[PDB]
Amino acid sequence: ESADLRALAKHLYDSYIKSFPLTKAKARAILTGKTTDKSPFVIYDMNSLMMGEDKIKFKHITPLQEQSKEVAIRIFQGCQFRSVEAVQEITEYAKSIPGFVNLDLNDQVTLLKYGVHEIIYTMLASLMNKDGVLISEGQGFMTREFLKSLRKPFGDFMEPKFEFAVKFNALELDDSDLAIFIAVIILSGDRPGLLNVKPIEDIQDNLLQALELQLKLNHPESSQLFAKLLQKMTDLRQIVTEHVQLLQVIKKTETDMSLHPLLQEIYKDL
Amino acid sequence: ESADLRALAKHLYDSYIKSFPLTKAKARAILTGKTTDKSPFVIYDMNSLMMGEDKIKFKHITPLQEQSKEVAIRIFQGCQFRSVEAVQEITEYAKSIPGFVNLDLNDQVTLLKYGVHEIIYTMLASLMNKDGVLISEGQGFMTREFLKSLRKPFGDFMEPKFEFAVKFNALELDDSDLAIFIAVIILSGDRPGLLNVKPIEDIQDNLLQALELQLKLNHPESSQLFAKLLQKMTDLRQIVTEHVQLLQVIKKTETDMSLHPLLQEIYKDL
Ligand SMILES: O=C(O)[C@H](Cc1ccccc1)Oc1ccc(Cl)cc1
Repeated sequence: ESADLRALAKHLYDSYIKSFPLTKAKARAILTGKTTDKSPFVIYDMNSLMMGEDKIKFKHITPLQEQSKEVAIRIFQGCQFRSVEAVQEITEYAKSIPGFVNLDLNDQVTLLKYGVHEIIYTMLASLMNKDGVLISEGQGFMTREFLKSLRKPFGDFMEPKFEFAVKFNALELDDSDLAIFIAVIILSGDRPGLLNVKPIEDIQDNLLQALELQLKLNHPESSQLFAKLLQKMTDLRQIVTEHVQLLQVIKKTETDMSLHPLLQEIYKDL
Repeated sequence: ESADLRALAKHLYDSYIKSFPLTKAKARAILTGKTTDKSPFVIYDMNSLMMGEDKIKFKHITPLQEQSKEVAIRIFQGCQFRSVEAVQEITEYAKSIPGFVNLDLNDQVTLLKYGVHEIIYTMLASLMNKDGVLISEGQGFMTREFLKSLRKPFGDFMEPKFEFAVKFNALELDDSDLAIFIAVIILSGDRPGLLNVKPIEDIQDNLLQALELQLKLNHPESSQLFAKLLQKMTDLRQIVTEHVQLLQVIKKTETDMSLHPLLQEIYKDL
């Protein structure tokens, strides 16, 4: 029954709304310089960074940064806080995925471990446009050009994501689509270490079935979007890859940089 | 019209058969399958290979192991020769895909330059089984165990493909299926350097449609198969990547020699 698949489609979209405070809808409303019910403060240079804390919730330093964790450090030390924020949110979303919690407790931890970052960059796309990304729950907007100018080892930490996002937003997907897509990325099954893969692939077929019907109904005139979407899962993989090696490089250049525990566990080698 | 998709499917199948000597139906019969009437020459040990590179229709170097060239090197160089062969077969194949020859010459070359590898490891999976891969038009069978006992740099060269193949073969696809899959791969619109992505994506959109129908009809019980195959293109990618990784390492082994100029010339980087 296709009626059963729409139900699951609605269920996941519902938890999607409940677990992510900043949807793609809100993001675009904020990004398109029209709905000015509340516009973002822009960050495109150090001077703006200063003023940044002024009208934005920033527990970081406001004045000089050179002799006190420079802009680069400040920004990514904050970038960590959000990354964990995202994990916890996704972890919560994951629990609402039918069958997920019923899987082996180990397998839950393995699916989260490998999927939590592919989803982050997917959604991160919702907060981006060719020129920059939304920060502090849509309250701010940091320029891509600013981010690319950061210190030699931090400057190329985001660029590869902007590129991912520009072509991925082209698909023009929305939250109800993402909800199912994000639920397909978790219930994969080819993740390294999974014990019982069959019970997992049984859920993904279900989710995949849901995502398909969803895409057809929701984008009738968009030929093979389903396949075009699924192929994007590869683009994600690569990105996670370049990220970790970039992370492995920081760990050596900044002996004082502290990677948060939760993120340390998730990440491994090879 | 289901008439055009079936027409392309067939057309592609026919061109696949006429382009590839060893089909999967064939390889499969020679492999774990029975169909005994000309058993292949197994290669499981240094004596097995030695006593084979002389009794087999191989064209490169004769078996000699006594302070005169290594076993692993001669085996690696074997893949090159054969791959280069494959590359010519695939190019002749791509040329029969509706639209391909009409693309911008530079675009054609580009699509091939990056698709050949993914295609190679895909089709290799046909010749592979859990315990080894067919060698020499199917005249032989080099074991997987012997490949892993190879030199330090080479003992981890085919294991990642063995792992890929085993998971890939589970899909239980057949030549008629791979004819279309392969076409989808070459018609990749994200290949770096392309000049006019529109036409290339147009043909792939069409191919992807054909694959989808071909699958539903060819495997009515295999659920959501179309989706699972498209997800294997991610593994291919990582295989293809990781492959170039163990290549540079090799590049830091055998190099400077005035006799390779013309031989090494025939083998670029693909
Ligand atoms: O490595 C990670 O898991 C996060 C992921 C992330 C990146 C950008 C926005 C949100 C999360 O990126 C980081 C990159 C560098 C640091 Cl010093 C900390 C985190």
